[PDB]
Formats: sequence, C-alpha cells, structure tokens
Amino acid sequence: PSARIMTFYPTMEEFRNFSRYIAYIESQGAHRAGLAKVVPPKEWKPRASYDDIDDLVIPAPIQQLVTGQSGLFTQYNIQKKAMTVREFRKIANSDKYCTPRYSEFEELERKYWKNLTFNPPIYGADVNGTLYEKHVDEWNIGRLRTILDLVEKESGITIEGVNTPYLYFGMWKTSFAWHTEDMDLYSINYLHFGEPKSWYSVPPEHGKRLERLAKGFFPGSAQSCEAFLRHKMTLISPLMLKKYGIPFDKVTQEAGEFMITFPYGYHAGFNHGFNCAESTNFATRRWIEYGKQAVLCSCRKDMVKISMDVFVRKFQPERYKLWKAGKDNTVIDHTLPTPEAAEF
Ligand SMILES: O=C(O)c1ccnc(-c2ccnc(NCc3cccnc3)n2)c1
Ligand SMILES: [Cl-]
Ligand SMILES: [Cl-]
Ligand SMILES: [Cl-]
Ligand SMILES: [Fe+2]
Ligand SMILES: [Zn+2]
Repeated sequence: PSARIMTFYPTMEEFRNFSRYIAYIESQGAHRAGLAKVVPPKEWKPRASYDDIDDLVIPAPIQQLVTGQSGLFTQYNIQKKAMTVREFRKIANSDKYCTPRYSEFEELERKYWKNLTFNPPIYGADVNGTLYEKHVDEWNIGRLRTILDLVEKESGITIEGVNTPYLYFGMWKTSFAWHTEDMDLYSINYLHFGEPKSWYSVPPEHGKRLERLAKGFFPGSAQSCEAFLRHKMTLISPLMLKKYGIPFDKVTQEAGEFMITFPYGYHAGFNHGFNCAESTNFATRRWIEYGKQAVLCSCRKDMVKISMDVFVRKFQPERYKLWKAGKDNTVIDHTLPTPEAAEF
C-alpha cells in the first residue's frame, strides 16, 4: 500500500535540481516501491528532434532467446552483427516483429507472457551515447552531478552504462530480466520516443524473499553464484510472483517519462514496440550503506565492482575504521528516506 509505485509531476523549479528532487520523492515514500515515475514539466525537452539519428550505429544488437515454462524462464543472448537505427527500426516495425493487435494493457501483457519463448526479438542494447543536446541542464543523464561522480573524480575509473549513459533500442517483446542495479545503485531511465516500456517492481523490503524464491527455482544457478540474478537472465511472471506471495507492482512508462529505480529495488519488464531509452546509474548518501552491503557476482570476470572506500572515508568518517576492520554491523532499514530529505 505504501509500497505502491508513485508518479510525480514536478514544476520546472522543482525539476531544476536533480538530487534535491530525488530527496523530495523519498520524503513522500517513493523509494518503498523500489520504482517511481517522474513526468517532467511539459515545457522541458531533452532534444529538439529525433529525425537526425537514423545513421547511429548499434554496435552489438542482441537476439533474446528465452527457454522455460510455467512462468519461469531463462534468457540467452546471441549477439548479432552491427546495424543502424534505420535498419533496426525496419525490422522492429516489420510484420514479423511488430506489436500485435490489442485493446488494454492486460491483453498485451497476456500476449507477452504467452509468446515470450517464440519468435526471438532483437534488442539494441547497451549503446554508449546520449541523445540529450549539450545545452540541456535539467535531468541530463550524462551529467547528473551526484556523489557517484566520486568514482571518476577520485580514480579516473569510468564504468560504461554505470557512470556514463547507455541507449536501448527496443522492439516488441524485448525484455529486461529481474535484477537490482550493480552495487545496488539507483538508476534513471528516460524513454526518448516510441512505444511504451512496462515495468514490474518488488519493494526493497521484500527483495530477499524474491531471492529465496529464485534460488528455489534455479538451484544449479544459485549454487554456481549466489548473486546469479545479476546475470540478468532470469524471467519470472507476475502469476508466479502472486502464487508464491511475493508483493509486486506494475507500471507502464510512456515516451517523455522518467523511471527511477531505487537501491535494492528488483525490477523487470518489457518493451511494447519500437522505442529508445537512455539510462545510467546514480547515488545519494542513502545508497552508501547498500553499496557496502551489496552481494556481488564473482563467477564472471568483468563484473561491476566499485570500491566503497572513498564513500565510507568521506561520508562515514566515524565508521571508516570499524568498516575497514570488517566490523561494521549497520542493518539497513529500507523504509527510511535519504539524509538529504530532512529539508522536506
Ligand atoms: O532494458 C531496459 O530498459 C532496462 C531497464 C532497467 N534496467 C536495465 C538494466 C539492464 C542491465 N543492467 C542494469 N543495471 C546494471 C548495469 C550494469 C552495467 C551497465 N548498465 C547497467 N539495468 C535495463
Ligand atoms: Cl508501514
Ligand atoms: Cl519503419
Ligand atoms: Cl572496497
Ligand atoms: Fe536496471
Ligand atoms: Zn555470477
């Protein structure tokens, strides 16, 4: 009930200061759902036109093969040859891959879960780049100016799609599997244009229960890596979440809207048709404890690992020594707002 997804409508004055707005929506309890929508002021636009991007290269499109049954699936990625947005769009909008006919979201959703394993779509994922113009200073995914920037500006370490922006070109039925962000960071997702993106969310206070459930259904995977959900290959239908008593909410994001995900907010979803979304990670002071406690995948090589030392040193100086001795036993309360939210 207080873990349901909220939508916010900032004025241009509220929108101006990013980290301040995030702190505001946490004061209203937005973080409890693990996901929140923000509809920007009708005046604001990140780009003048999306006609001049047909020559943009998607270097590594992915075909999404999905195997499973009874609401439990595993997704396998087959990388395909580079293509342009124009060539992707043509395939997306072709008769073979286009959105089927439907009336209500519920019908499209039933079609997603019924046809998930058929006709594998192509996802134009993880494209380095921004579609914002340089002048745009509000909610600019390339330069949000949050404390996550301390990873670059204390070690020159750049982590693609984490402290830099990614673009995602979707088509009908392309999916994102159940996961939290690397290091349990926040994320920001802006749908530039096109057909909607629908999302499922589990409240961070029920995150562990989702993990216990997924371990039960994939014991082999859980055995090879405790954090296997971080492989971003596990899909689980809402019918199964409901059957096993996991609380979740759903929301559809339309072009021109932001979705924010919160630390330890498990999320998943799918694209309704051809679209383009930009995203990256960010942090607030509240995140630091999640970062310190995040359960990481070590079974693969290049996995995103951020050193927490700089954060603990700067923002928790009184706990640094204990933390470094491995004796910090701080317990996270998923209901508390970020320190920054006391203003509101
Ligand atoms: O397809 C989408 O629209 C979507 C939505 C939400 N999350 C993701 C997503 C997919 C994969 N990883 C992460 N988060 C961690 C991460 C790690 C490295 C680079 N970028 C992100 N998020 C993708
Ligand atoms: Cl309560
Ligand atoms: Cl077309
Ligand atoms: Cl560390
Ligand atoms: Fe994500
Ligand atoms: Zn792993």
